[PDB]
Amino acid sequence: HVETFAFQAEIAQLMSLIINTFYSNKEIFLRELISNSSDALDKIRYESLTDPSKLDSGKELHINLIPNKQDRTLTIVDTGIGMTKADLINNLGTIAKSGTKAFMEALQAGADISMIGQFGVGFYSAYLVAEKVTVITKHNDDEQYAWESSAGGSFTVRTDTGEPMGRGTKVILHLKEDQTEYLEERRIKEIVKKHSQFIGYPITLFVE
Ligand SMILES: COC(=O)c1c(C)n[nH]c1-c1ccno1
Ligand SMILES: CSc1nc(C)nc(N)n1
Ligand SMILES: [Mg+2]
Repeated sequence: HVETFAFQAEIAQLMSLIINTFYSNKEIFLRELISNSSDALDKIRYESLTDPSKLDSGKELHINLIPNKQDRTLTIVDTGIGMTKADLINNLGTIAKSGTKAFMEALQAGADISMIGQFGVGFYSAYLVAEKVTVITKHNDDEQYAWESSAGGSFTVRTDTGEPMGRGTKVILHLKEDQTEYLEERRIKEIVKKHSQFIGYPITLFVE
């Protein structure tokens, strides 16, 4: 039972700017996602200080980077707070709608694309490198869901029949054919050390 939702107008505009603009410096996509996982780990750590039962779905707080040349994907996996179904459909768009307008208004005035994080929309930097993004995510309060979009103004949501994951977010990045460099162990190490040396959680880079 796959449901299809149109992106709010503003967001669909952002996602295009990212997909079509000439920007050579695409590696920022990673520290954004990694940063995003970190914020998500942060939220659960804190919540669990008052509710130790919130960690009954996973005590380990970590980020994994999992490259896959075969199915041409880079995945960032976190055991963060994860996203309820309302997050995916309603909430995160409402935050991101203001987030975008600010980001966009700052783009003439001469800020660049790498400052996307300060505007609350780093997630979308994933489109600098991916042709389609899939998001597996599990919140304590809701069931497990698959979100997915290849942009073009729309995105789907479905309850997921995959491996259960206790709690977290997987972000599967289905890379564009000219972006397979973000699949290489040495290349990933370089961006992690360069942009994310001071993340507060173990980032394991998997090898093949
Ligand atoms: C996991 O991907 C996301 O976080 C997401 C979705 C599914 N919609 N909007 C957003 C978002 C994140 C940050 N700003 O927006
Ligand atoms: C609320 S959970 C979340 N959110 C984001 C933007 N990212 C991640 N990894 N998790
Ligand atoms: Mg591990």
